[PDB]
Amino acid sequence: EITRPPGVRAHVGVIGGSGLYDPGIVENPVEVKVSTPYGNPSDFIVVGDVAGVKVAFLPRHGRGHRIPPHAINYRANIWALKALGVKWVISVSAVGSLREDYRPGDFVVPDQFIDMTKNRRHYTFYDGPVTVHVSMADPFCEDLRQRLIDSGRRLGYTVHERGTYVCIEGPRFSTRAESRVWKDVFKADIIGMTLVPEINLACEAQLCYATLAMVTDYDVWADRPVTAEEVERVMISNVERARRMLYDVIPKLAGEPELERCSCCRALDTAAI
Amino acid sequence: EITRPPGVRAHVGVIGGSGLYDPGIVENPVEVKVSTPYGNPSDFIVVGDVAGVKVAFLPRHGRGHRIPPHAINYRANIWALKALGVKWVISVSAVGSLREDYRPGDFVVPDQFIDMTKNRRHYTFYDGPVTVHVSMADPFCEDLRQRLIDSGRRLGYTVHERGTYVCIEGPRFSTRAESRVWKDVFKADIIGMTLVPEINLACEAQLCYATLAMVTDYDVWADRPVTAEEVERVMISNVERARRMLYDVIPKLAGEPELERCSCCRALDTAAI
Amino acid sequence: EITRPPGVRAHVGVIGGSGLYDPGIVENPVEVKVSTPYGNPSDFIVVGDVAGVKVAFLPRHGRGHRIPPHAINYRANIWALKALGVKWVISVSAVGSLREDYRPGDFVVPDQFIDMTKNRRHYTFYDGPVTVHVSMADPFCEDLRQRLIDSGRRLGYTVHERGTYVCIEGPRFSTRAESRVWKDVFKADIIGMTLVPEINLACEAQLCYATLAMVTDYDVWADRPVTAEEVERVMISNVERARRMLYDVIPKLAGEPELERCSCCRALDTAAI
Ligand SMILES: Nc1ncnc2[nH]cnc12
Ligand SMILES: Nc1ncnc2[nH]cnc12
Ligand SMILES: Nc1ncnc2[nH]cnc12
Repeated sequence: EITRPPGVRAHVGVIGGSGLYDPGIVENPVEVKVSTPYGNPSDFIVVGDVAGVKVAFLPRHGRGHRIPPHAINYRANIWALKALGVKWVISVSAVGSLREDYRPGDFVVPDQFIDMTKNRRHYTFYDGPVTVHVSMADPFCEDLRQRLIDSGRRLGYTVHERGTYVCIEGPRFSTRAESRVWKDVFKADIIGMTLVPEINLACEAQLCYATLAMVTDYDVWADRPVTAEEVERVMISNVERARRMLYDVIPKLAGEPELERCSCCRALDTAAI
Repeated sequence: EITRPPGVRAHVGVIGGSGLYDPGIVENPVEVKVSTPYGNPSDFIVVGDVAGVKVAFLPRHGRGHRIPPHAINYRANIWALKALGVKWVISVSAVGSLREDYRPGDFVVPDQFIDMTKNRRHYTFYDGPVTVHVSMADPFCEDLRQRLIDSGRRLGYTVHERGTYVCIEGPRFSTRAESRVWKDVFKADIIGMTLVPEINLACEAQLCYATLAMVTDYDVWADRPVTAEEVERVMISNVERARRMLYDVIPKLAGEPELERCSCCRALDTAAI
Repeated sequence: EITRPPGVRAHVGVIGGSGLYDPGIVENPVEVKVSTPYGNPSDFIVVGDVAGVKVAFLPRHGRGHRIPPHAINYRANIWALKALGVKWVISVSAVGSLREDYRPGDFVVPDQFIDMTKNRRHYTFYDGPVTVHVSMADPFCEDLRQRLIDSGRRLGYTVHERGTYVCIEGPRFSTRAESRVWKDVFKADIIGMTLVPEINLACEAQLCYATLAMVTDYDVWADRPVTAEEVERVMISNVERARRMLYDVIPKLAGEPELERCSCCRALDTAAI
């Protein structure tokens, strides 16, 4: 509603690490405060120009990785992006792999998820009196998934074109017994902590949201189990490739998502009672 | 404790949609406010006579479907019914089907459930200093299940006599990956959002509770995934059949549940420490 | 930080029932209040000497079993033990069995767990600005597990040397449909309510924690389902054997845990961002 500075708008939102913003590319960056009914987003939003497209960058963990997955104000974050006018949301996330062929350093563009979170407090924007039940059979925006996959291929990177993400509560990593359940029983492909309720909220806000996941580790299945320092190290080693993909895709998002390939773009038409 | 008007009592409680109350049948309806230690129930309770049996009707979502499943004051709702003296609780619920033979428009009287909720805040009435752990191996009241099945058969409706209900958090519907887990891995039959913690609380209150579920949709498994508007439409089309069953069963509930076919009727004898 | 009386320290913590403290063994017991940033622990901590080793005893449910599993202040409890200087934590817990060969009266020293809790509110000590993700692939302290198994064998008791614990929310016990999932789908061995988030927090605090579980019942799988009164009765019948094991093991804990057999002893080195 109120922004400071006033009158700022953007077309594409990027949620992820602070390292994705590059001041050498983004023209006329401005730090923006956006009012939300839920209080503070994770940090200031940075708005600037990439090849003529206005982009809003939000670090989900805050600058300096100050906010763990369970403590993020997911409602404020998605509200703020929607208030700025964005239509496309690219989420960039680190994930663990549950399969030998999805290797550290590969990208995955997932198509499904399983929510095993417990403690996120709000899974919706709609607490009444209008009851809203969005259909999430196909929860990601296909228009954007396909654009991410094409970019990655054109740049020569490995991009797995499907994947089921199991979202766990954390902040601790899985036990071996849990990981066996995710991999052998649920048949999930990748594991992370931040997708839910971010994706739920993006869908309710009628955004075209997709995830670009970067595999950082093999969970408990290698010689050494995952540690936080390994995730950060691998991520920082490869953020350059994620940046190159982002600066390739964003100019192609000057237009609107195609309704027939955006499951959430008109979610509220059929969802509200 | 305090009611307004004072001195109101009832024998049978019905929890479900507002459309189930029929002013053409119910004699001498009175809207009742019932004090609870947990604040407001979903709405006023309507108490009236059906063929000489006193019935209390509570719309779980409130009149006008104002309260989504995660925001319902389950403790207040079950406390209020217990305070009015009810022994039998018929819950009427819309569910999705995970099996081709449980079709839209069929009734199901489930016998088991799996709780996959996350965000309901209170799963019990007993937070100490008396610790209570009720046994819920057979969580529904068999005496009432059998009466519902008999009514449905006598009226010529399809009533499936068993079923495992998976209760999910919502308000969003399942992904395809989640639905595959419910159906293929957990082997659940029907899916809904409101059973838990309603059933837990009913058991702790020593009520004979059973669910009459109406199948409204096939979840993600048809040509088109479930939407909220489809659920409401199918429900409203068939509420007439649910009403006919209710007005058939209620006169037969003039007596008491049989202890040997009411697993929760003496739950607290063995549950309290 | 502040203790009353001041200057109290201990080396070994025991978490479990009040019946484990034996005033005939423990020399110079003192009831201690320990300040925590999270408010009150379950009860006073009792500190005393067992064969020259200083031991702190905390009843997790409080004296008189006043606090059910979902209402325990897990953060306060583990903070208080850490503030007293303890290095070893022996948790004693009642569990249900999901397998015929783990019989009522047997001990189990589990090696894995699966968290199916929902409502414990805090799963970590670290809410930012330092984000901490501890690795819990092998979540129990092996040094202590092996010492418990050896004690039990030397005293002639049955001690199962492995086991996956599924931790459920409660306070109600499982349905038959849920229990089938735990046993047949997840392949868990034992079931209980109190392990999580106690173990998470112990790991973050760099404690060597292990569970000595006592099987009290077969969940829903016997002729009669588990009840609370059966759990208490079986527990109290066998607490004498648990006491004998504790007074055998504690003198052997005069030293420090071996780092190579203590997965959490240096958890924070690699976990903090
Ligand atoms: N193995 C893993 N589990 C959960 N979240 C992760 N993020 C990165 N790697 C992960
Ligand atoms: N498919 C479905 N999933 C969950 N709750 C429902 N209620 C009605 N249909 C449902
Ligand atoms: N069957 C059971 N389920 C859960 N917690 C328990 N504690 C003891 N027996 C149990």
